Amino acid sequence: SYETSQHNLDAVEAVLSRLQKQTGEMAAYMVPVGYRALCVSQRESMQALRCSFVQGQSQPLLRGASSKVMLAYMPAARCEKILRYFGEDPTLDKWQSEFEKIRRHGYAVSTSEIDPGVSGISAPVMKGSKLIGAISVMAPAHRVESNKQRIILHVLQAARAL
Ligand SMILES: [Cl-]
Ligand SMILES: [Cl-]
Repeated sequence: SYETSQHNLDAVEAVLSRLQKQTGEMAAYMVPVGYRALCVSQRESMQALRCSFVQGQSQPLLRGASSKVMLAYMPAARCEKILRYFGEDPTLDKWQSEFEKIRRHGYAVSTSEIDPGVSGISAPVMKGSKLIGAISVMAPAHRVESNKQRIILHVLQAARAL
C-alpha cells in the first residue's frame, strides 16, 4: 500500500475520480523513483483498455508523456543521469527542444511510444519548485483525436488541484 508513503493519496484519489468522470478515460498518478515511473494510483478503464500502466508497477522513465513531463520538470542533473543510463544523450536538440516545449505548455502529449494505438497526456504535480509526480490520462488515439483540448485542460486542472 501507498497509504503511509503517499502523504496525499486521499486528495489524489479524489482528483483522479473527477478526471475520469470529466473525460471518460483512465487516469493515473505517477511518481518518479530512480530510473522508473511508478503508477501510484490509477482509475482503471471502463472500456476494455489494457495498456502498460498498472497500479503498483513501474515503467522506465524514458518514453511517454508522463516520463517526459517528469524529466522536463525535475532538476537537470537528475534528468541527465536518467537519460544517460538509458543510453540517450540529454544535450541533443531532440531532448532539449522537447523539454523546453513541455515547460512552455505545462504538459506533454505522446502517441504510441509505449503501447501502439494508445496516447498519453500528462501534467506535473509540483510542491513549490519540486517535482513530486504527474497526473496522466492514457487513452486510445481514436478518442484522443476527438478530445485532445478537453483532455489537456482537465489534466492540467487535475494536476493544479494537487
Ligand atoms: Cl505514448
Ligand atoms: Cl474507441
